[PDB]
Amino acid sequence: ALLRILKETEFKKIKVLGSGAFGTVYKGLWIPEGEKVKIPVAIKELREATSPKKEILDEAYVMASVDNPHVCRLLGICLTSTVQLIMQLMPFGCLLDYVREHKDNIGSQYLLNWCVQIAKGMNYLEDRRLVHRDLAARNVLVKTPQHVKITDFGVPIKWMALESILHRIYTHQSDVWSYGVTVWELMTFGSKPYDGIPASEISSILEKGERLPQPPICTIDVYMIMRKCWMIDADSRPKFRELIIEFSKMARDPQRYLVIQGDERMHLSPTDSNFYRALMDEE
Ligand SMILES: Nc1ncnc2c1ncn2[C@@H]1O[C@H](COP(=O)(O)OP(=O)(O)NP(=O)(O)O)[C@@H](O)[C@H]1O
Ligand SMILES: O=C(Nc1nccs1)[C@@H](c1ccccc1)N1C(=O)c2ccccc2C1=O
Ligand SMILES: [Mg+2]
Repeated sequence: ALLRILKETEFKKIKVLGSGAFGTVYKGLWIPEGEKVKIPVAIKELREATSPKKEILDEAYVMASVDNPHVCRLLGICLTSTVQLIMQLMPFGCLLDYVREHKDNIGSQYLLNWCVQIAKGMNYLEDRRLVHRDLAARNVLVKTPQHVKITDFGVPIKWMALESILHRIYTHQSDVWSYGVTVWELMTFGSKPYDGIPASEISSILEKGERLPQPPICTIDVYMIMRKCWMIDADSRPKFRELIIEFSKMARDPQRYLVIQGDERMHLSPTDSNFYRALMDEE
C-alpha cells in the first residue's frame, strides 16, 4: 500500500541517464494533477514489455517498503506496455562515477564511511530477508557526498560469488562477496574488476584461488577484510554486521588504514553539511 500507482500523463521523460541490464533510466518530471509544478524524478523503464504478468507489482510492493537511510526505496510504478519504476532523483549519480570523477580528491574518511554505509544498508536488507543479487558501486547512489544509498535490490559475473556462477545460488553470504568487490571498486577509484580476463574465465581463476589485488591506498587490514568477502566456503565470509564494526573502527582512524597522497588536504565541515542537508538530504 506504500506504492503509488501513476498514470502515464502525470510524468514525462526529460533526459536519458544511462541503461544497464534490466532497464533504461531517465530523468523525468512529475506534474501533480491540478498543479503547475514539475517535480523531478528518476524513472526506470524496463527493457521487456510487460504483459499482465502480478509478479512484478507484488515485488514492487516490497521494494517500495524499505525504510532505511542507506537503502533506496521504490516510490511508484506506472504499469505500461513497458513498465516504469519511479524513485527519488539523485543528481550526483552513483558512487562508481563519483569516485571515477574525483580520482585524486577523495580522502580516507569518505571512502571508509561509504564502506560503513553500504554495509549498514546491506545489513538492513539482510535483516529484511532480501538478497540484493546485484550489489556494485554503479548501484550505490550518492544522495550527498556524505550519504550513499543502495539501489536495485531484489549477469555481473565479475561481482558474483563463485557459487552464484557455478550454481545460480544467491544467498546473503554471496552479497557479502559483491560487497567485497564494491569496496575494491571504491578503493581502486573506479577500476574494473578482473580487467583482462574474459568473463567466461572468472569461474576458473577463482577456483585457482585468484582474487582481485590490493589497491595502492589499501593497507593489510583493509585488504584482508576484502579477501574474506571472497572466500570459497561461503560461510567462512564475514557477516554484514561484522563489516560495520570493522569499517566503523577503521573510519575512526582513517589515515592509519588508508594511505593516500595529500590525504592531509581533503576531508569531510558542520557548516557545509548543514547547508547540504537543507538543500538535498533532509533525512
Ligand atoms: N534514482 C536514481 N537517481 C539518479 N540516477 C539514477 C537513479 N537510478 C539510477 N541512476 C543512474 O542511472 C544509471 C543507469 O541505471 P541502471 O541501468 O539501473 O544502473 P546500472 O548499475 O548501470 N545497471 P545494473 O548493472 O543493472 O544495476 C545508473 O548507473 C545511475 O548512475
Ligand atoms: O526501479 C528500480 N531502480 C530505479 N532506478 C531508476 C528509477 S527506479 C529497482 C529498485 C529501486 C529502488 C529500490 C529497489 C529496487 N527496481 C524495483 O523496485 C523493481 C520491482 C519489480 C521489478 C523490477 C524492479 C527494479 O529494477
Ligand atoms: Mg542500477
